[PDB]
Amino acid sequence: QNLKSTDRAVQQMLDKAKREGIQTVWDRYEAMKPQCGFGETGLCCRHCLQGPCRINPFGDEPKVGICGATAEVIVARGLDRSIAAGAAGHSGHAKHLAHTLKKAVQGKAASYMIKDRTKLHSIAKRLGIPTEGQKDEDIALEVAKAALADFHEKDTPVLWVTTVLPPSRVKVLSAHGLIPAGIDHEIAEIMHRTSMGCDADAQNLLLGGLRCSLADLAGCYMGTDLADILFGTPAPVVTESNLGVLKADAVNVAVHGHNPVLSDIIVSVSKEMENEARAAGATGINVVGICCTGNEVLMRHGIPACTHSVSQEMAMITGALDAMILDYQCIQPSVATIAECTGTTVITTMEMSKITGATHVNFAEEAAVENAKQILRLAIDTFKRRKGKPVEIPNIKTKVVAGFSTEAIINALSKLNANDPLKPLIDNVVNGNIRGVCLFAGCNNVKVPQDQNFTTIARKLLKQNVLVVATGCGAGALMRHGFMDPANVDELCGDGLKAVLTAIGEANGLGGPLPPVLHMGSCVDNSRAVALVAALANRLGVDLDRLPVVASAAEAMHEKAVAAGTWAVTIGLPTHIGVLPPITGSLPVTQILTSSVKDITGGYFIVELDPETAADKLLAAINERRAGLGLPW
Amino acid sequence: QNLKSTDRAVQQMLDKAKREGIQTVWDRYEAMKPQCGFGETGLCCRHCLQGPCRINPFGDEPKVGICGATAEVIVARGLDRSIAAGAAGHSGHAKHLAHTLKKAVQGKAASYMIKDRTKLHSIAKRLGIPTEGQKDEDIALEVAKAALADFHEKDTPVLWVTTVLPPSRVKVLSAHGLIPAGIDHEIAEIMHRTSMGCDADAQNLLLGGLRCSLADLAGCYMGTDLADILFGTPAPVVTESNLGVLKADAVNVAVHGHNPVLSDIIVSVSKEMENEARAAGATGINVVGICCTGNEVLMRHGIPACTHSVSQEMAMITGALDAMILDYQCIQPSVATIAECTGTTVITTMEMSKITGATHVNFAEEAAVENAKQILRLAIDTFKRRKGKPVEIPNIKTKVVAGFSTEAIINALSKLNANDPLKPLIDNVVNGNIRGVCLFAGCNNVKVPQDQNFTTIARKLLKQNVLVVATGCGAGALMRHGFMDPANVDELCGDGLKAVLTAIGEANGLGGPLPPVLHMGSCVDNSRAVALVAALANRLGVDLDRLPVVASAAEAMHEKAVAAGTWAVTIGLPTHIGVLPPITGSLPVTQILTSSVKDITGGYFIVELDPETAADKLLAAINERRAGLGLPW
Ligand code: SF4
Ligand code: SF4
Ligand code: FES
Ligand code: FES
Ligand SMILES: [Fe+2]
Ligand SMILES: [Fe+2]
Repeated sequence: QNLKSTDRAVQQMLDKAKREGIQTVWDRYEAMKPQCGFGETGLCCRHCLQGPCRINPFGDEPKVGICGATAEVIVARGLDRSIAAGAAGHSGHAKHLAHTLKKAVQGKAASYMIKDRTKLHSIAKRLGIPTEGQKDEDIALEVAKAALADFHEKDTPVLWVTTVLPPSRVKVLSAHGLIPAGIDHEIAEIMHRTSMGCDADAQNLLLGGLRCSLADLAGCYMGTDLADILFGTPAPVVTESNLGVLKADAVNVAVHGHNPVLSDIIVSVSKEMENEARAAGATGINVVGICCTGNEVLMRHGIPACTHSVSQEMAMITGALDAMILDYQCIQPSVATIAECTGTTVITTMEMSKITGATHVNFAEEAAVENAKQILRLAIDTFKRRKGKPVEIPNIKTKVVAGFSTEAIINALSKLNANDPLKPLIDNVVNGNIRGVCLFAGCNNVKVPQDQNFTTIARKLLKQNVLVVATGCGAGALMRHGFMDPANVDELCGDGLKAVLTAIGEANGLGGPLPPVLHMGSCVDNSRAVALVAALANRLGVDLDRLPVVASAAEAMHEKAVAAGTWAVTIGLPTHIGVLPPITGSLPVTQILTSSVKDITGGYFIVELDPETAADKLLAAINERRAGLGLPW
Repeated sequence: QNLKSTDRAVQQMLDKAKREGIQTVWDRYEAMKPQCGFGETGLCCRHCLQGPCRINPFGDEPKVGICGATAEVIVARGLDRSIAAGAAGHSGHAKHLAHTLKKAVQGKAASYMIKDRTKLHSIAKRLGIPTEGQKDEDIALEVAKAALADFHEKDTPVLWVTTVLPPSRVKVLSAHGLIPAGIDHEIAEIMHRTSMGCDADAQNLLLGGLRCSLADLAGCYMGTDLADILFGTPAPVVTESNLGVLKADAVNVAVHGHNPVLSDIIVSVSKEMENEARAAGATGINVVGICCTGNEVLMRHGIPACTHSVSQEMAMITGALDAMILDYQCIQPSVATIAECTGTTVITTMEMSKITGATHVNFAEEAAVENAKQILRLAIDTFKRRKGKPVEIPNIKTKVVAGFSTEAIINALSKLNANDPLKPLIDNVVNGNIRGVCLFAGCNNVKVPQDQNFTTIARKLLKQNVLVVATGCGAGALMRHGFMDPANVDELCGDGLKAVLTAIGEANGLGGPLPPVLHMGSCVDNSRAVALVAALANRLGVDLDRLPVVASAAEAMHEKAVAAGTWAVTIGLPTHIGVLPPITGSLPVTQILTSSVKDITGGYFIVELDPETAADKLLAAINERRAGLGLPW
């Protein structure tokens, strides 16, 4: 089972699933092999009913699509559509939150409110919305209206791009025509230009993709901003992760999907319903997290993380998961059929994301508490049905310190330099105690033994004194292997990095260091890493493409991960991807994405499936940035 | 060559292309056979980097996608993305026109103006924009602002849906949640819900597709509305079609693509540059049309149509095409490589639609005349280079009467009943002189011998007294085979239909009948057919799903054609498609689209590749509607 997942709790459940004849994502992968090479390489097009068209990577015909579309056009159009789909997932997420904030301050959704006034006012100031002499509710209405306005064309560009990057970076992007005009505007323009008989020049197509990736960045940053207003900016928390956070004697409820509008209410209502659960014979309601909505409630409330991404079905295989409460994105639809065998009640809540065979409970912001109680009562009913049944919860968990929003990191650093909090970090970059910064982001992928690339690469970078931050299921991978437990600093970290983590931790009243990896939150919270790096750039007076900062989507899967990798390149970062995107069928497209884009944005993709090699390439990229700043390395 | 195209001019150029070793779309199709059956059936998914996933239509594994996505989910998600892509092509087209009208009335683009005041005021009234006491420029600014506002969420739904269909139809659609909230909003929501781990219920997915198809309808109707304001509502015109409209001694300039913002200016400037062309040794500039932008200038100015859709490369093979002026959509990118062999200058004009190897001339509305002159001078240069070269223009053309906007049809009918113009048409439906109405729409497709389905089906329907209207390349197919020449009424039409066409034609001062088929314009002008049918519904006090009206996308190709077929079903029409869409790998999806959707919208798809059978099925659908109105048939 170690060839499927490096997580020992997942291995234990894979053995149980095999014993019980329950098909898993890994079994479905094996049944798909060998996968289509035209699709793997990007050399397939279905954009009109004359298709499907394919192109042989090498040899004889077919060499070109029926309409004359070349390999480079086909590959670029496919990639662009993936970027647009990822941007669309962040459009829905951020829009959901914008509408919730508007309803909250218009008196239409009393379960929601402004929890972080300071964040509200700082966002308003960043957008140019006046705050002096204004009620918070009116400031928030203006912020919500601004968020919604960034979805369409108007007299300004997308402000959740132009107000969040350094002016020098905005100027570079504007000179190449890459600033988005509107989030949904760019998504639609991609779908248009990639349709049959439209854009058919690889460079032109890929420039469009870069622009649409910035629409994805805007949606991410908007999502984080609005969630912090509504639910609070994260500060340091301690919790646990992995399947052992489930409790045989509790009603175990997983929140799974993405948006805190749902999960945050589940958390608060679950606390109100403790006695109702105890009347059913449980100890209480044990809310646990899967995927990004799990990360959201982990960061804000210390809700323990059950599992992530590719291994999500394993939480059900324990037999102890009473409900899985879903909103949208990254939910394997297999969960609805596995529920029949495992006893779990799978509940969908959003009109645009239903799964055949699941129970649907509409969740309206206006009736959030009422709807949450309905959902949780189904969970209590399900717990009652498993009275007396044996369960198999692996006794496996790790300690997780998290909650490192950018505000939290700045505050922690401020204990070393109150009026110039970024300077202690920069001081240690300059003196070599911190070699550089690496963001781990994105998914697991069934093609890669689960977590193997994240942990192999992180280990090498930490030994070389790289400050490692993580989001999404990259944070999930690292937390489940102990990388968020400060007890592992001595084993994992180079001496310079250990000295920095220790100095910061002791100045914040811990008697111990910060953890080896800083968890910066969910996938939308990749925007927090952008905020940190942009702040560093501004303090140094340079653009992001001069900073010793890199990113790694080491086990990427979702279209959202493709979009995020692309905006990482667009804002100026060397960006590793550890699975093959469908570009290898075009050398010209591959050369643009891995090389000549450096001349446009200063960033570039590093496609490398071997994680030891990827770590070396990421270190080389960091050290080249160090050299360009005249620093030793 | 008759197995490739039924057009004899195309056959002649296919022989020339073969002689000269020039590869065509048909050669590229042959080189693609056998095409992938997973793609043909819809049983392929590339929506994440764990793919590609496929499902065997029958037999053993694979049976399910890696994430658990079933065949019905995979098929529905693919179809939804196609609908969204078609909607996006109409979003770009309509948006282009909205921005042009706004610039025109803000004094920023003096080459554009309000040409149709009556249309402007009627649209304003339909939208609820006040006109009394307002300057035309302010009314137009309001209309342009309303058009742009329908792209995003606001306090009203998409008004280019809700104000153009009968209230009873709006009520049916609203009850099922199918009214779009915003054009680009729906496109993005499709891309979100179809991304990995989101919507995974076939009915839910397909309802989303129906809603997005209405966003496409809105874009079409907006495009027609705005183009009529700016360039004039069509009235009856006479011209010619097919390759013989090219002239060896003229500078032959094809306008190709979609938007009249470009082609309409080409037409007017070309007239201004006659002497400059005569100084180059030509007789003048001969502007000819390809595809929809050709239809636009045919309908408004009688510009002759050269060719359409699948046969577009053949215009170049004559050797006499000096320039091909492109904007976007349905342009085979092969044209840029064929240009090298044929001498043609291929010119792109839009930033989002470039073709490697073509010359790009930006075309800004603000500098339209200047840019048109630059483009046309390249065409004159190219004509000079072919002095003395032999050309082979097939001496083949047809006569085409066209320009039947809905306003033109109503005006023509008004000569028989001034205050109740639709009544003479309804009278003849009731008495059986007109059996029903069929709209032919959409593309040619290399899989179908060019025009064979359109002409075979049209012949059978006309003999059975069906009033036939046509748009796009369906109009192109019918015009190139004589169906728009009133001289063919006696041969083609049943006695009842002939009597009606004759009565209307003679009352409009022609001494002869209307043509056998009424050309209602470009693909966006499918919206004109909607306007006519909605007006008939309103005059009869019934919904469109009770009218004896059907549609046929007999040789469909583009994602736009899939979107149009879907909104035809959604508004209540039996809708034939003559090529296989990628749905046959899911029986549940096929059953929804061809049967159970009848219970939601009253429309349904008729998938039928044999055109004689398709004609019988369309007649059965018409006659069933007749029976439901208590009429003989
Ligand atoms: S767009 Fe071109 S390449 Fe793609 S399916 Fe259609 S004919 Fe083939
Ligand atoms: S979304 Fe599901 S079915 Fe599609 S490629 Fe990814 S794993 Fe396969
Ligand atoms: S041929 Fe396999 S992905 Fe299309
Ligand atoms: S397997 Fe051929 S279209 Fe994907
Ligand atoms: Fe996520
Ligand atoms: Fe068209």
